[PDB]
Amino acid sequence: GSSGSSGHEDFCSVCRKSGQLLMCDTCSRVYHLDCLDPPLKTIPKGMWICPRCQDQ
Ligand SMILES: [Zn+2]
Ligand SMILES: [Zn+2]
Repeated sequence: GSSGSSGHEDFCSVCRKSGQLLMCDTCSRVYHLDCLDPPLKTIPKGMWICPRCQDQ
């Protein structure tokens, strides 16, 4: 067989769809650009961090 495992996900953690997803520079989670909190639009310049990390 095979491990069949990966470090980071490959699906939105809000709507769960296919396509390009953002990556966090800390944890191992992915979030769309419109499915954020707060929501995003363009490429968030500078070290970006998901709202799940900044929060407890
Ligand atoms: Zn989404
Ligand atoms: Zn994170």
